Amino acid sequence: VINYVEKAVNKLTLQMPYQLFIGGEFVDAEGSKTYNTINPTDGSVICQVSLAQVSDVDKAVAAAKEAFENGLWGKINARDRGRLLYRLADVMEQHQEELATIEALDAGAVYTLALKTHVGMSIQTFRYFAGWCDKIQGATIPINQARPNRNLTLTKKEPVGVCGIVIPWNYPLMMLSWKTAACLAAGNTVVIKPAQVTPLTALKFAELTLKAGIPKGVVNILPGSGSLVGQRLSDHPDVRKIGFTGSTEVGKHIMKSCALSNVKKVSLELGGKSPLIIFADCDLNKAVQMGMSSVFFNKGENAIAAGRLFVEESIHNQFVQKVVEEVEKMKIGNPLERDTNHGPQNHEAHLRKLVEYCQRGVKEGATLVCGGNQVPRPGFFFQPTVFTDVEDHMYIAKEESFGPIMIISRFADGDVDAVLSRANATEFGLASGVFTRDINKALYVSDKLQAGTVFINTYNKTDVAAPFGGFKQSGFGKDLGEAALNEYLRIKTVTFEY
Amino acid sequence: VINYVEKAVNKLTLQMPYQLFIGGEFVDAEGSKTYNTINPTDGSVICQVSLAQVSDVDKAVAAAKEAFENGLWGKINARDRGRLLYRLADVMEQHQEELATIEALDAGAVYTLALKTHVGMSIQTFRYFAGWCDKIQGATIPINQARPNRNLTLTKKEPVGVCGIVIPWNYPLMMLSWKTAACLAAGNTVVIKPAQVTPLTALKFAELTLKAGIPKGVVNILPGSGSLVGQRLSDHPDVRKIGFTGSTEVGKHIMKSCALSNVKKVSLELGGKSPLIIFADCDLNKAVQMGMSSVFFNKGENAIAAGRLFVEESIHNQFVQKVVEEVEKMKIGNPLERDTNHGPQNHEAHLRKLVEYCQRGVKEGATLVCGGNQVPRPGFFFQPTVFTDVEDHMYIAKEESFGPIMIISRFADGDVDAVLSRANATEFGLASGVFTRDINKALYVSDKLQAGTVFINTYNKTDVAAPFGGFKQSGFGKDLGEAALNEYLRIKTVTFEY
Amino acid sequence: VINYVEKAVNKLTLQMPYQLFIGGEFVDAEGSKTYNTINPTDGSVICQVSLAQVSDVDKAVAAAKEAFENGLWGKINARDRGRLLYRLADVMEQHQEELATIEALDAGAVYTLALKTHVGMSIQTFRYFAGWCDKIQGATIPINQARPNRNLTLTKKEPVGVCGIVIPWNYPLMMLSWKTAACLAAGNTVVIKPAQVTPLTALKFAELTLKAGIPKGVVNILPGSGSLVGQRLSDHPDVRKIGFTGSTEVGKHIMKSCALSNVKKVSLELGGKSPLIIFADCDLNKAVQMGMSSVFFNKGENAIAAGRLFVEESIHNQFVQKVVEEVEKMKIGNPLERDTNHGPQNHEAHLRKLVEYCQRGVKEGATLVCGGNQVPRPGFFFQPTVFTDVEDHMYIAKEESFGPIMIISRFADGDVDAVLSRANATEFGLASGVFTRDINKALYVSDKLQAGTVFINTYNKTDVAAPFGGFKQSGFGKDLGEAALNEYLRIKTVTFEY
Amino acid sequence: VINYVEKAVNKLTLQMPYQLFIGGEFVDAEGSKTYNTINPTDGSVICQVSLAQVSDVDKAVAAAKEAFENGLWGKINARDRGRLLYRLADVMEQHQEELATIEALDAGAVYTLALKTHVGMSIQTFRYFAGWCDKIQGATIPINQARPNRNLTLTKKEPVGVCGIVIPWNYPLMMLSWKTAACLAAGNTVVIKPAQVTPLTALKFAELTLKAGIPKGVVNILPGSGSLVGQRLSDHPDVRKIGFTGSTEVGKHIMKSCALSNVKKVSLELGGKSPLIIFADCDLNKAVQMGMSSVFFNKGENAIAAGRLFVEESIHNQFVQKVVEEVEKMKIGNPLERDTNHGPQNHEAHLRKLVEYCQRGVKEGATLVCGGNQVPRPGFFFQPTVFTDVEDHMYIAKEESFGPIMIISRFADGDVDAVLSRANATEFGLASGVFTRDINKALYVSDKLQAGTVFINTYNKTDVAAPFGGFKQSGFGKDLGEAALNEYLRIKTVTFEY
Ligand SMILES: NC(=O)c1ccc[n+]([C@@H]2O[C@H](COP(=O)([O-])OP(=O)(O)OC[C@H]3O[C@@H](n4cnc5c(N)ncnc54)[C@H](OP(=O)(O)O)[C@@H]3O)[C@@H](O)[C@H]2O)c1
Repeated sequence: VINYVEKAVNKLTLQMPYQLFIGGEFVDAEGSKTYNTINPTDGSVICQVSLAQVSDVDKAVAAAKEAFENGLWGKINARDRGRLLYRLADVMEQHQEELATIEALDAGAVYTLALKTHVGMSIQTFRYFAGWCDKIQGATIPINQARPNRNLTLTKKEPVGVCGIVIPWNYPLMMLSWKTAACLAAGNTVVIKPAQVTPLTALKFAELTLKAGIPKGVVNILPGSGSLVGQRLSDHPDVRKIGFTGSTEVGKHIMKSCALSNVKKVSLELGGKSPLIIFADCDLNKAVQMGMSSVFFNKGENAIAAGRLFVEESIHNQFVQKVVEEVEKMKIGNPLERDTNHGPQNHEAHLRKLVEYCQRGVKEGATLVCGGNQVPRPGFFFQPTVFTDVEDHMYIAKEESFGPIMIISRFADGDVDAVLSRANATEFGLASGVFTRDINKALYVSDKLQAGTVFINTYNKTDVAAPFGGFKQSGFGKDLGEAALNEYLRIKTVTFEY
Repeated sequence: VINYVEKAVNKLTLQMPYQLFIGGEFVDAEGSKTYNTINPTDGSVICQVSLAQVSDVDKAVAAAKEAFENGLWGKINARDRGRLLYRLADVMEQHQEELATIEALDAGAVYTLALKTHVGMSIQTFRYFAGWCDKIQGATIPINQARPNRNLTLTKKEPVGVCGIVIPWNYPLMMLSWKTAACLAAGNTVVIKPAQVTPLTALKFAELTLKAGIPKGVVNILPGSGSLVGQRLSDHPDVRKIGFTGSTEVGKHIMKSCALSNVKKVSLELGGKSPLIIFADCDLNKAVQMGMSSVFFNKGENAIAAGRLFVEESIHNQFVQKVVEEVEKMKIGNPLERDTNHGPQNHEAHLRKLVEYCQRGVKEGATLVCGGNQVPRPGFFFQPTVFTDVEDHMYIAKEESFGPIMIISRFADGDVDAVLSRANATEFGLASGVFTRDINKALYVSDKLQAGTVFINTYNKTDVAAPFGGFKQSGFGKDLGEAALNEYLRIKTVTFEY
Repeated sequence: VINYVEKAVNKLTLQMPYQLFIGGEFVDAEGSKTYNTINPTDGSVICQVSLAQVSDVDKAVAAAKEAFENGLWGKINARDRGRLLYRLADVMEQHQEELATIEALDAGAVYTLALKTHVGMSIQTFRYFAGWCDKIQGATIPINQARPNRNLTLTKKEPVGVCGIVIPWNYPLMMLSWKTAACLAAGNTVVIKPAQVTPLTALKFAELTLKAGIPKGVVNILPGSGSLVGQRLSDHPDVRKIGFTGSTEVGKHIMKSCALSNVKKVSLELGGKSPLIIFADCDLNKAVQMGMSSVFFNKGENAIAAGRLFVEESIHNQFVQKVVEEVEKMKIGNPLERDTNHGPQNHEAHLRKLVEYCQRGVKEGATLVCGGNQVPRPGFFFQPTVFTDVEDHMYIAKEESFGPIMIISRFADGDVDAVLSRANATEFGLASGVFTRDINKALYVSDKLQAGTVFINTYNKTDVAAPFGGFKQSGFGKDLGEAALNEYLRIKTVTFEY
Repeated sequence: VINYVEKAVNKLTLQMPYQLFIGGEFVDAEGSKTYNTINPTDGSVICQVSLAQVSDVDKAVAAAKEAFENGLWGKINARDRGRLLYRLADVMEQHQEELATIEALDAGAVYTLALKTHVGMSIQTFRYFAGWCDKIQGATIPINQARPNRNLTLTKKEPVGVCGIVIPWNYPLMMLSWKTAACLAAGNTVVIKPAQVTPLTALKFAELTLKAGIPKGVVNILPGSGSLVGQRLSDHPDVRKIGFTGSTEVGKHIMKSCALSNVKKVSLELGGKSPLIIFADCDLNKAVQMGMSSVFFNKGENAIAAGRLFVEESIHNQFVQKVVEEVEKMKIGNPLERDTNHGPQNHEAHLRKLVEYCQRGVKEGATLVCGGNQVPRPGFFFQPTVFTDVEDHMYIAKEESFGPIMIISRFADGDVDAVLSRANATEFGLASGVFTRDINKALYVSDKLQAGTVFINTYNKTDVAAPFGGFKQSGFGKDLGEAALNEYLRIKTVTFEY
């Protein structure tokens, strides 16, 4: 029997585990230490959650090690590993409303969006990678023959072993799911560190692995701090790969920590300052809808959010007027209410950061067209914000806000290479977008953009089959698609002479 | 007009460039600094070689950056890039006797072996990767459709950009070629740091890039120290990928440096303590021939060399007797002499390490059956060495010798899992081998060995098409094969709505 | 409501549709023509089944064409097509005992075997191919650029369209499932002709597609004759691909019919005379167990059954002794008796062929060691049979029996190429096998065997992920594995200039 | 020494073999039978060429069989096979002017075009496929494990063996090269039947295989008739695959013949009636140039030639005007004259068909704007032709001309699905094209077009890396690209238990 925090909300009863998940059981942290998780809608404490200590990390890694080396997970057919992950996705679907509601409470996710994206895409992710298990294939290779003898050379794709996954707070279940589904499908075992501020869906997911019959120790979850828990995962001699999503500065530190311990493999999904280039020959009303979406989706807490919009001179003013018209129609409120389409920011410190970010924008000479402030109501709501007259040297032209802040610059009519240059003048390179009806411009622009994803006449169109990853200081390695598996597999070459 | 060090040897007139190669020209280092490269056959100075400074690294990177962004290399068809690399291989083949002679002088590589392997495989490498250029392909992906609209998702494989390659001294031209061929085939430009002690074939290769018509700046080569030149490559803000082959300790430092600068991509080919398991049911005389080769090939200066031989109890004594018989037949001598089987070690400091290594093996109680000493003659020759009665706790059971030292332990008749455990009890995992006529043993052992390559009834059978790389602290990423290309490519996802 | 033949049997009340399945409806054939399906355990009529006429084929093709061109199946996401095929597999699993009982009744499949193989593998097949739907990918190709312009070349994998599937009677549901799963996973629609003698699991399967929510017209099933129904499918101007499994002679006719109509695509899975080579260095008792299985599995009604065993001279006589001992232990009987090892042959005409086949083997000089005749009892049971002293020129050395008839020839101790020659001297090429503990023999023999599958130290080890298909007159194209999809997809090259 | 027909022409001395090429030597046919090859520029006899008989086919097939089974080609490394094919391409390049001149004489190919395309692309083809030799790889597959035991499943890609290649006369050397390069790269040997009317570049190519060191019997070439030589190839019991390019009706007969003999594999590249849809929003002047090329390239003797142009109402008249202006500037003349851009048709019988085709076009009511007639001069020249007012029911809207006849229909402004229906209302499906600046329209049209290739804002843009093949009655299988290899390879599955 598991201890839950119980809550009647959104026409259901939430049953939320709040403890560490180690070796298939929910347990207190060392010293029974706890911390509070905070509801961003009203600022209240949802509940106390166990605070993992170093010895808890070591227990989790040891359970993952044992599950990998001696447990059933390392012994079953790849097909049967697939079946378990497809069952896990089924169980998640059976609990979809509950997961989405927990995500609304914990992260401020608008419930209707959480159901479709945070949760819906997580379910798709497990089903997708479950199908990869018995389709992961090595090669046979026509090497030169040591005559008069013969040679056969094959490769075997094997699991990397014990993995550590460290994730951010913006889509807690979804980021967990993207990386965990690939990690498990490849036959690995894992210790997961959710962001300290958003532990709840991770711990509920942990319970769901029990319902799905995932063997004990295959999945371990440690709410706790990056500087303590995340650090120990990166340092651990028995961890063989870290999958990381978060800030560029933390990613640098993780990669360093991987190097200094045992050269564990690492993948990094880092920040973004993604440019969206909107040409005069686009469909304007549709550009407004998708442009707003590119920024405001999930209250801007989205690594691929367009952090910079370049709008062609002749449509700029009309674009801005229409955006302001639409912004005014947005319903800001409780993420659980059906009319809400803009929820609170994830946590208080992040709201403060956004208020300061916009002050700096104003101070440096950008035009604040609307928003810029906290919404005067309980919780941590921030106004959808539009800046114009943004110049390339400005702080807000360079820094990732990670909030609902549209940052608009003009470019001259007929210019193409000039705007590309400005769009590429960043050490980030996660995503980018272009709106145009012109086939030649679209294809040329997608070639020239220095970003791991280019959207054409859409934005935020991620898919579980489409690889997602950055260039330059946005990191390396892919989440999603077949390519994600390569971060969680090793290749063994076997060469016979006969 | 290029300055050469001319030398009449091996019935040839060598013409050896000795300067830095930057932007298609041979130039002195800053302040005309130089150092001596030493011939290991007699300890003499071959010539002075330019000693690259930080400002020279910056010039080479600048030249690589310009060549990639604006030069011809970034504009030609993939097919035509391939043509140029196939031409480069042809030029290398036209110069193969000269290259192999230079390698004999610089590295002590036995000339007949240098023709076939050091140079022969280098030529194969460029030809192989030249064939990949117009066969590197992305994907089109059946993503969910944003109804009532449609979506197309494709990926493009793009070059990573400016790369740094840092290599060791054991097969100077060949290690350069493995990495450089894959790097260029993927459309990158490069700055190469050969091992300071072995710059000569790299500088002659540089001249061959001119003869093949490789555009200026595509290939830059900087003889010099890792702590200065290599370090600056790892730190440089314009370098986007480092490809590294060398020790585990330098590998850690390189990876950390990649992290702290701009999270440039890194791949690591590190040390090895590769086990070879020889069962009583093997072909014994064959096991002797290949067992000796597994250790003594290229005077043991071979990252995948078997660093432990485990020999089944019932054949152990006969195996050792037969090895000693064959060892006595090996002809030690000048690498340029046709009857030479065993050349000198690469440089003096390494010879010193090997002497100390074997002193320690004797101190700790292993049976020295033969060799262990510097051969009494000029240069840095080391006697082929056999140790028996090696126990798992011993230093020589754990430490990589990187020399011609066969390190033998017994295992009990029938003890498969037990010998496997001992073979895997290392933080290395580069290679491994098994000799047995029994199909079931061979397949089971190859599954269980924790190494990037498993040889079965053979050893040292590498091939330009078969990926080569380690697990655990032997690093990550592959050289050779299609898999090598993945280190030198990035994936851009392009998603349309229409 | 659907009309059923109801039968209380095996603790179940079977509900068996008996009509044609066209456009989601069970309907009588033209003129309400019917035929009898016969129970092989007692020779009784199970029920009457609709007998499809030409106009019925045309209706089925029209329904498939409409389903493909305008129906939901052609509009849903690949992922959602995947979900439907998974759900179909789930429905089949929910009905597995019923399906296995129907197969026991209709084909004489031993119930315990039918559960695990006939039905169990069918379920695995749909689950496997369901996972491929959203992982079918095209390419982006680095073509030469039409300078000063640019080119993008991609491929799209598309369905072929309306398919016809014609299958035999040996594993009715399983052969249906192999082909249909790959067909549907690739996005096609289909008309299936089950063998006339075995229509019942196909018709129950049809009903399961309704329960699973497969759109109307996606699957159509027409019990009836090859010469009428199968012929019209091969001739039809709107059918674009035929997938065929059956005899070599009908395969020739089918391929010819494809040519003469509209050059529709064709894949052919035809006869076998598969050689099993058993060396003296094998595990003998295991060779007896697997050698028996290689012949007797599914009462020999198995296209890959070993049609000749070559047994090395020195073990031949002991091998035969052990086989005879084991053959005597086989329990022949009603497929529903849980201890039955050997069920009846599929239908009466096949039993008669087997009696004649054995009369001919004795006539031409082979030694009948055991079996060779009908078992005296109701139904169509044939004795597990062993022939020795079989020589290469003999009819039974050349002709496929498709029955439980072990056909043994000696080969000389220590010859390998000579036995390989004899094993390869056939125009069939579907499967083959080798038993040996010697790795060198096993690898060499597997290279040299001219057959689409080579088993090593096993037999009949098919897998839904492992491609299955013949060489020479055993046909071409694969069922199962990723390779199977290629028969059901077309490649569209799309080339832009911009 | 080889007998040549010598000819001084185009500032060269041509040396043309004229005999059968069998087992590495030029030999007379049975009975020394010969026939004349005709120069289409003036109708004169170029020379006499050996006329292969049935016994000659049997000799060629026996030579191919021996070369495959026992010769060097079956033994060498895939890498060394690649080297020979690369060397073959170099020899072709060394002879490119001579080959282009021979093709000018034999096929009427304009010399400048012959050099760039007929010959230039043939060289690219051999170099491209040479690169595939050591990159053709099978798989290792994670099948279910027969516990308590283990399984390993791998695939081996093997050659199909002896192949027959039968080709048309439109690009004699190029069609030879497309198929032969893929065939040889996959390790097969071959018997080639050039079109009887165009044997000369094939025979010269045969000589070049000798210069390149291709082992005897690997390439065999038999000038002769399809009804005799081609038929025997399709019938032969030792031929295992036919690669065919030609008419749909001969394709059907070839496939039938493959079926009736030994179910040899077959690929078919058949006719085309390829639609080109030109929207009003395209670049009109570029549409005229590329529209011109789509029809008139290689005097229309081009399987993928646009056989219908659909031009949007509002630009139709202006398009026709501009086309007529450009047609008038075409210089008709001797293919060896540098100012010629429209050469003669390939042979007299084809000229006759083109005359009859346009007579019928006029009879049935289409508007003949220009041409339609044999040019008054010696040889077989045909006036570039433009028809307008072409209606869907008309013979010339349905039947492939394979000549320089532009066939134009209107479609209403803003119609998309309507013109697609009309473009798709054909049993052909080889190529197609769309000109538009609208990205949404271009992508939608490319989805909907029922053809193996879709060109967007270009035409005739083939590439050796881009697969080329038809749908429906245009055949199946690809030439060019990775995909082409699959027609010349078989997959062997090898499954171990251990
Ligand atoms: N590229 C993508 O796929 C993607 C997706 C989502 C977010 N992001 C990026 O993430 C950033 C926003 O999240 P954030 O600012 O909260 O990121 P962050 O500070 O880098 O935190 C990410 C995770 O790393 C942990 N961490 C901190 N120090 C660590 C250490 N020394 N060792 C191991 N782990 C450590 C954090 O723990 P704590 O809980 O203690 O903070 C957290 O769980 C943005 O820049 C955004 O673009 C990127």
